[PDB]
This record gives sequence, C-alpha cells and structure tokens, in this order.
Amino acid sequence: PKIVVVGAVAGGATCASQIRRLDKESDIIIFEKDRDMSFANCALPYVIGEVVEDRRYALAYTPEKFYDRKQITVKTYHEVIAINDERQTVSVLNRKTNEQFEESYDKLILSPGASANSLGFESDITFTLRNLEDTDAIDQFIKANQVDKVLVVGAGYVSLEVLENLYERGLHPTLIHRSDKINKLMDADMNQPILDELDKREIPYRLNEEINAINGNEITFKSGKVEHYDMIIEGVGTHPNSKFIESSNIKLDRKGFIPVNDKFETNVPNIYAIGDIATSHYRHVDLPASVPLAWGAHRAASIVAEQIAGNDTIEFKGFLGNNIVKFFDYTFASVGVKPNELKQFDYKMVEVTQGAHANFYPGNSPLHLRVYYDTSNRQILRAAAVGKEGADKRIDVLSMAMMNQLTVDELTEFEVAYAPPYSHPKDLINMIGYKAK
Amino acid sequence: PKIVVVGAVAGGATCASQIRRLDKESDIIIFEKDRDMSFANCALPYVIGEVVEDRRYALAYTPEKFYDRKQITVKTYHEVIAINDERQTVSVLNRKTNEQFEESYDKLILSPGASANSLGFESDITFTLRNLEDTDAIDQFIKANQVDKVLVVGAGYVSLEVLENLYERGLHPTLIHRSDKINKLMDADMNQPILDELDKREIPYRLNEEINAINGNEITFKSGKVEHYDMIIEGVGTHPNSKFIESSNIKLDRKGFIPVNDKFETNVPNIYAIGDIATSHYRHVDLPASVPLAWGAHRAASIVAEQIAGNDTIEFKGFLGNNIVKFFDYTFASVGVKPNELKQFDYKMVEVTQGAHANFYPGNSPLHLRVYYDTSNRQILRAAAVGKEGADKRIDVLSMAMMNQLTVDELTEFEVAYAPPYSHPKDLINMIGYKAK
Ligand SMILES: Cc1cc2nc3c(=O)[nH]c(=O)nc-3n(C[C@H](O)[C@H](O)[C@H](O)COP(=O)(O)OP(=O)(O)OC[C@H]3O[C@@H](n4cnc5c(N)ncnc54)[C@H](O)[C@@H]3O)c2cc1C
Ligand SMILES: Cc1cc2nc3c(=O)[nH]c(=O)nc-3n(C[C@H](O)[C@H](O)[C@H](O)COP(=O)(O)OP(=O)(O)OC[C@H]3O[C@@H](n4cnc5c(N)ncnc54)[C@H](O)[C@@H]3O)c2cc1C
Ligand SMILES: *SCCNC(=O)CCNC(=O)[C@H](O)C(C)(C)COP(=O)(O)OP(=O)(O)OC[C@H]1O[C@@H](n2cnc3c(N)ncnc32)[C@H](O)[C@@H]1OP(=O)(O)O
Ligand SMILES: *SCCNC(=O)CCNC(=O)[C@H](O)C(C)(C)COP(=O)(O)OP(=O)(O)OC[C@H]1O[C@@H](n2cnc3c(N)ncnc32)[C@H](O)[C@@H]1OP(=O)(O)O
Ligand SMILES: [Cl-]
Ligand SMILES: [Cl-]
Ligand SMILES: [Cl-]
Ligand SMILES: [Cl-]
Ligand SMILES: [Cl-]
Ligand SMILES: [Cl-]
Ligand SMILES: [Mg+2]
Ligand SMILES: [Mg+2]
Repeated sequence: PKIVVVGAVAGGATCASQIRRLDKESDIIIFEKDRDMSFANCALPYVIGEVVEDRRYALAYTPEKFYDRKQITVKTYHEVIAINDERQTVSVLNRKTNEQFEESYDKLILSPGASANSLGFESDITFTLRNLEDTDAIDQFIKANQVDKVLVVGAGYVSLEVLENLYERGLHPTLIHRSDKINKLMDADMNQPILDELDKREIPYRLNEEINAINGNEITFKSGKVEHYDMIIEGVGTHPNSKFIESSNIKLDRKGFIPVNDKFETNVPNIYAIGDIATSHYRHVDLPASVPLAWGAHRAASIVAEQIAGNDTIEFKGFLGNNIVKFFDYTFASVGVKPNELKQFDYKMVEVTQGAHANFYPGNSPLHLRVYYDTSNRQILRAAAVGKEGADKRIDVLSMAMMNQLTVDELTEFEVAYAPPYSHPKDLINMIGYKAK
Repeated sequence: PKIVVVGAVAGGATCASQIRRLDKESDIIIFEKDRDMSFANCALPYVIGEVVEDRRYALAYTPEKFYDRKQITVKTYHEVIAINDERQTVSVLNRKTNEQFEESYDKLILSPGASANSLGFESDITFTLRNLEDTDAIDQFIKANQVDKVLVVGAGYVSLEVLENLYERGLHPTLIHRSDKINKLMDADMNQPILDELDKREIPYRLNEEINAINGNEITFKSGKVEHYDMIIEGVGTHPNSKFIESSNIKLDRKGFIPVNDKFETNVPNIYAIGDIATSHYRHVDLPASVPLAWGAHRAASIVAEQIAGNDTIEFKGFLGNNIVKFFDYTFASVGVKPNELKQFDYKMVEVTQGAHANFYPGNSPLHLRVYYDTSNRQILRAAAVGKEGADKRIDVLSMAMMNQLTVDELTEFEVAYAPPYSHPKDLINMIGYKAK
C-alpha cells in the first residue's frame, strides 16, 4: 500500500524503517516539518554538554542517505497542516516555497510527537530543547556570547539532564522550579538526592520560584530576587502536536492526544497513531495510560509495521510506564502507575534500603527500593528505586515481574544473580517480598 | 519445638534466625564443628586480597552476640558425629575436650554444607579455602613467608576470585586447571575474556595441566615443566559434609548429597536438609538440580522456618540456577539449565552483541547476551551474558522471566528502563525476542 508518515524521528522514522524490513514494494513517504530527520532526541542534553561531540551521534540519517539505503522518501521542512481523511489525503505545506499540496495515502501513520512549552517572554536569550535545530542554536548562542551564567527553568528529567550537562561543560547553572514537585515521575519523598547533588556541587537552586520579568540579561523573579543571566533554558512541559489533526474525523481527547487501540489504530480506518501523541492503557491495571518515552515509540513502531506488512495478530498489551533518569551520581527509576494514580486502588507500601551489593564489599551505596501493591489481590502496582548503584537493575526486574502478573509475596522467590559485587543472597527484591504481609 | 541445627553459617545460622523471627518460645541450639559461626564465605577471597580489610566484615556474629540478640545457643568447636534419628538425638563431639554427648531434638535441620577437596600432596605450602580459619592461615602464611609466586590450581569461579585478589594484593599468581572447562557454569566460548584479562596482565596460565609431584617449593607438572612456587591454593572441587549422616536412616544419593522435597524435608520425619548438602529440581524444567550457592541456602532457610514455625503451605518451587562472577573488568552470568543439560531438549539459540547502553553515551562496552529456548514450547531454557557492563541486569531480568516460564517471543514486550546511560529503546532483551522468528 502507499504509506504516508507524519514525523520523521523516534516513532515515525523507526516505523517506516520497520515496514521496509517487511515490505520492499510499498511506496513510503515521511513528512517532517523541521530541518532534520532521525535526530537523537535523548542525546541532545549530552550534545549541549559536549559529552557527545561527533555529529554522527546527533542524527542517524539525512533524507538522501535514508532514501539511498531504504528507498524511503523523507521530505524535511514539510509540515502537514490538515488531514483530509474522507478523501484519504493529507495537506502539506512545503515551507521552503510556502506552497501546499495534497498527498494521497492507503495507510497514514501519525507520529508528530510533542513540542516544548514556552513561558512566552520576549527574550533573545531564552531557549527550549526539543530537537537538533534547538541544540545547534543553543551551542552557537553559548559560543557567540561567551555564556557563563545559565538559568535552567523546570525540574523534569530533561531540565535536570540539561543542568548537569551545562555544569560539566564548565558553565554555571542555577535551577528554579515553580513548585517543590521536582522529577515528578518519582515519589516526591525519594527525590532528595537531586537537591543533595546540587548542594554538594554548590549549584544554586530555588523552588517555588518563577521568572517574573525579563529586561535584557536582567531577570526579575517572583521571589522578588533580581539576577543577571547570560542564557535561559526553559523546560516547562510539552504539548501534543495535534492542532493539525483537529479538523479531521480523528478522535482526540480533551488534552489533544489520540486514543488508540492495541493495534495503534485511531477511530478512522487506515490511520494509525504512535509515540508521544498516542494514549493507550496500562498492562497490569485497567486504567488509561500515556507514556511519552522512547520505549513506547519504538515498540509501537514495530507493532504498526507488523499490522501493515507483517503478522497482524501482534498487538500491544499496554504500558507499564518504566522510566529512568541519571542525575550526577544518582539514578532515579520507577515503573507502574504514577504517584497520583495510586489513589484509585486500596494499596499498601513496602520498602527497603540496603547496599546495592555486599555490605563488606567496597564502593557500596545505599539503594532505596519501594513497592506498592494492591491489597485486594497482592498484585504489584508501582515500584520506585533511587540510588548511586543498582536502581536500573531492580526496576527492570520489577518491570518483568509486573509483565507476568507477579504478586508482591512471590518476590521472595526471585532467584537473584549473587556474588559480592552485585547483590545480596536475599536481594532487595526478595526483602520486599519478605517484608510485605 | 526443640530445634537443633547442624552448621552455623549460610544455611544454618540463617534458618535459626528466621525461626526465631516467628517463634520466640522454642529452644534453638546450633552446633558448629569449627571456630566461627556466621563467617562471610563469599567475602573470603576479598579478605585475602585485602579489599576487605576490616575483619569485622568477615564475621557477622559470635555465639555470645547471637544469644544476646536472638536467644539462640551456638556451640562452636562442636562436631555432630552421628544422627540417632529413631531416638531423635544427635551425638556431638566437644572438640576441645574430646568428650561426646547426645542432644535431643523435636526438629533437626541439617546445613553442614561442603568441604574443599584436596589433591592430597604432602605439602606445607598448599592451602584450601572454605572458612575464616582458612583465610587467617593463608593471610598468615603469605606474611610469614613473604609469598610472591603463588600457584592457583582450579579454574572455577572461586579460584578465579582468589587469583584476582592475590594479583591485586601484589603477588604473582599462575593459574592451572586440569581441563579447558574454566568457569564451568558459563558457556565455554563466552569465557574467553577470562583468558584475555589474564593475558592483558601477563598473568601466566596453563589449561589441561596438573601437578605431578611436590618437592618443597619445587613443583613438577604433567607437562614436564618444573617451577618454584612459594604457595599453592588448591581449588579442586568440594565434597558434601555427609559422612556423619551415613549410619542414619536418611537417604543419600550416590554422591553423598541429600535429596529433599519442596518443604526441604528428608525422607526421615522431623529432619530437614538445606544449603549445599541438599538436592532438588529445576523450577522451569522437569530435571534434578543442585545449586550450591548462597541464594539457595538463604531461600531454603526461610522456607524451613515457615514450615516449622510459620505458614506451612509455603513450599520451594525449584531452582533456576542463577549465577555470576566478576573477573577483573568483566562480568560472567548465566541462568537456567547447565550447558551439558541442554542436550536433554530440542533447542535453538539466539544471541545479540550490542552496547550495554546508548552508543553515543561514553564508557560504552560490548555486551554479549545469549538465550536458549525449547523448540517444542518456545520456553526459555538458559541464558548467559558476558560484558564489562550490564550482564547482571540482563540475567536477573531473564531469571524473573523464566520464573514465569516466559517464552523467547514475549521478550519483545519487555518494557526496559531507558535513558542513555542504561540501555536502548529496544534493549538487548527485546532484540533477542525480535531475532527469534
Ligand atoms: C532533550 C530530550 C531528552 C529525552 N530523553 C529521553 C530519555 O532519556 N528516555 C526516554 O525514554 N525518552 C526521552 N525523551 C523522550 C523521547 O524522545 C520521545 O518519547 C520520543 O522522541 C517520541 O517519539 P515521537 O515520534 O512521538 O516524537 P519525536 O521523536 O519528537 O518526533 C516527532 C516529529 O514530528 C514532527 N512533526 C510534528 N508535527 C508535524 C506536522 N504537522 N508535519 C510534519 N512533521 C511534524 C516534529 O517536528 C518531530 O520532528 C527525550 C526527549 C527530549 C526532547
Ligand atoms: C571462598 C568462597 C566464595 C564463595 N562465593 C560465592 C558467591 O560469590 N556466590 C554464591 O551464591 N555462593 C558463593 N559461595 C558458596 C556459599 O558460600 C555456599 O553456597 C553457602 O555457604 C551454603 O550454605 P551451607 O549452610 O550449606 O554451607 P556453609 O555456609 O559452608 O556452612 C556449613 C557449616 O556446617 C559446618 N559443619 C559441617 N559438618 C558439621 C558437623 N558434622 N557438625 C557441626 N558442624 C558441621 C561447617 O564447618 C560449616 O561451617 C562461596 C563459597 C566459598 C567457600
Ligand atoms: S530518544 C531515544 C530514541 N531515539 C530515536 O529513536 C531517534 C530517532 N530514531 C530514528 O530516526 C530511527 O530509529 C532510525 C535511526 C532512523 C532507524 O534506523 P536504523 O536503520 O538505524 O536502525 P534500524 O531500526 O533500521 O536497524 C538497525 C539494526 O537493528 C537490528 N534490527 C532492527 N529491527 C529489527 C527487527 N525487527 N528484527 C531483528 N533485528 C532488527 C538489525 O541489526 C538492524 O540492522 P540489520 O542490518 O538488519 O542487522
Ligand atoms: S556466601 C553469601 C552468604 N553467606 C552468609 O550468609 C554467611 C553467614 N550468614 C549468617 O550467618 C546469617 O545470614 C546472619 C548473618 C546471622 C543473618 O541472618 P538473617 O538472613 O536472618 O538476617 P538478620 O536476622 O541479621 O536481619 C538482617 C536484616 O534483614 C531483615 N530481615 C531478615 N529476614 C527477614 C524476614 N524474613 N522478613 C522481614 N525482614 C527480614 C532484618 O529485620 C534486618 O533488617 P534491619 O532494618 O537492617 O535490622
Ligand atoms: Cl537518541
Ligand atoms: Cl476529507
Ligand atoms: Cl530497610
Ligand atoms: Cl558473605
Ligand atoms: Cl536411633
Ligand atoms: Cl525426597
Ligand atoms: Mg475538509
Ligand atoms: Mg538497614
């Protein structure tokens, strides 16, 4: 079939590539509104930090290389401005020429993702971070202005990664956030090490703080404080790129996301939606779920490829919401329903804090593991782990447990790989099971 | 009930402790033939390497402390020399006085573990490593003789740990092993980095090599080579501590181990056996299993405690055989049936070699992950991972999958925790799944 894809990055380019793996005949075209396809979204903060300096790590392909290798046509600087689902075309704006045209499709795959929110100030020194265009512009602004002091706004994983990278680059960031609710995917009382790592490095932060006014480099804050900054990076949330979808027959929720079934089909025949734009359900509980992360974009890309050109019995089984961030020496990982969603269950919490590996063994660091379970059936609802070492391991194991409908009690049966550098004979995971009841 | 435990370490002291958690009234006595209870078996190589300096790390308890904290009586230098099972007593030799006596029991728990094998040479420079007495003697001998050149016999994981520790202490070890099957719980082709790490450090080794004769410090080998060594550590296997059991009604297998049911009961009422002495079965396949490792000792200890003083419906579900060792920069982990046991199944093998984490993120290294599955039912039979980073995480996840008899195909659904320092959007685990079709 003739396949059109909207968005040429984590969901879209991946999906198109996966289809080509299965189907060498179909015409495939991707429209991307910005300059680059296949940029490495998750690498961006590290590019800014000069931790990642090879351009080849910043983006996988140009349209020319992608066509040469895969015979997939990608048109950059082409923005889809409407979906004409009844006539099975999309309307596309060529942004170089400022002329629009219709492109027909047999199958349409929407992976437009989200855009960064902006505070709205009229400021030449303020930047958001979403793509490689943004990344290049930030790097260039730092160099042209000999930037030293940077204000980082917001305390989600993106902002936190950007802050760390600015620091490692040798700049001097200050972090502010409008509330004390930092790193919101993690249990609020488990985020202290973020603040400790800031303090340890004498990196200033202010919570319950906001930009009030900007006058050149002079920033006035809600607290009443007045400071001078060379640059500002705003990480104040994102919004779904769905405005171009609203006039079509595609069902959107009230927040502008696209609900999909387990084949990533929208309500409209022959139109799929994947990536950050799509909403689904949890795998382990009967609740809606939105998990705007890379795993989901990639998993959906594969499922859609099977749906269109492969085994159409392959369907999504729902999200677990596994997520993770590094901040200096610490790892913050969690899986399952969000803190705010726990209230829909009768639940209990169990926790253990123990060395990631043998107590007698050097280089040890306390790992805090917390598990929430449903009192009605003992099923695991959510897990969270924070520590310098071993948090990723414990959370991935618990992700696999939740995939298999394990009860908290059965965690005593988990057979850990034990030697002194790695764990304990009764691992933190086993201890959760013992401590449950 | 009156409880007697034989052996005061990984299985025995643990089980006694777990019973006390549930039962504060029963009299519990443990007999231990050697000097120390609750020594840290797994720390011993690292004590030798002076990685563990604080000997306090090598000994968790003294009998006096155990009685003060847990009201459990532990008699060291007390060797159980017979089990009089029909009268429900054990005969105990007080090694300090060489006088024996009977101790009555309502329940008897056997955790005597295993002893080091010896090559049997008449040599004052040869040592084995099984307890803290041995570690003390080795440490003392190194100092007293200013040991430099040390011959390490045996290539099992503990000998490898001892070798690394001797090297890091500043000594010059040579490794020999009677065959080429080093680190035998791992796939033979995947053990190459052991030899690479030896080579990189110019640590000599010879496989299919054996001691022929010992003449003071002059060692003559099967190969005909003659070398002088200051010390020899023999790691040539272990044997079950069951000689004191042979006169009783307890059934032993032809190798001197004790087959137990899922309640860790022997064939004799009121007698349990746990730890290295006990044999069981696999959880995921119908085959016998012996897994002489710490996790199994600890798990059986809790199950016996529940049987005796807690919830007696709690039973063992069998072993998976999860195991791991660090050797210099590399980790070697496997789980499931042993290499030689694969031939009892119709199976296929899937493998990937990919970066432990995002390719663009610094400090990356190749992680080799291999999965064997049963062709009759797609179930995972065995998995093995080797790499500088991430092998423990992948194998623990696969242990949790196998615990649930998950299929190789379902690995595509595993929801990994992804950020650049940790994994990939399609993790190695997912790739096994995608590559299994
Ligand atoms: C700085 C940063 C760091 C991140 N780190 C992590 C991480 O460590 N772990 C993790 O799991 N996730 C991380 N993410 C999240 C991640 O990248 C997303 O979940 C993923 O990119 C979603 O894929 P997508 O296809 O939905 O959106 P994208 O990959 O953002 O691609 C969407 C594309 O569609 C284009 N588009 C939108 N509308 C139109 C239109 N009307 N016409 C044509 N093109 C259009 C956009 O320009 C865009 O290029 C990070 C994101 C950022 C910005
Ligand atoms: C150097 C070394 C490193 C190791 N590293 C690891 C590792 O990294 N990971 C892992 O999972 N396992 C490791 N192990 C294995 C581990 O320690 C065992 O699996 C575990 O100790 C088994 O518990 P157990 O109670 O059966 O035997 P043990 O802990 O050895 O205790 C048994 C005790 O019973 C006593 N005893 C025996 N007979 C009598 C008797 N007749 N009367 C009175 N007392 C008696 C013994 O003297 C001994 O103290 C290591 C072992 C050694 C020696
Ligand atoms: S924010 C974190 C995520 N970031 C992003 O995703 C960034 C944007 N990504 C993209 O634009 C796409 O994911 C790109 C990079 C365009 C995908 O193109 P690639 O060409 O690099 O990678 P492929 O997916 O095409 O293939 C790479 C190799 O991986 C193996 N492989 C992929 N998919 C499969 C399946 N389904 N089954 C088995 N193996 C698979 C193969 O090694 C493939 O190369 P081979 O030549 O097939 O071996
Ligand atoms: S070779 C690797 C293994 N080798 C060894 O085990 C060496 C010798 N081991 C032993 O002698 C015992 O394992 C000792 C060291 C005596 C300890 O036995 P326990 O496993 O019973 O642990 P503790 O009683 O010392 O308590 C430690 C912490 O774990 C909590 N805990 C243990 N068991 C449970 C159960 N069943 N349920 C809930 N919690 C449990 C303890 O309460 C304790 O927590 P803290 O907050 O640190 O006190
Ligand atoms: Cl990326
Ligand atoms: Cl229309
Ligand atoms: Cl704790
Ligand atoms: Cl230990
Ligand atoms: Cl008798
Ligand atoms: Cl039996
Ligand atoms: Mg219209
Ligand atoms: Mg503690």
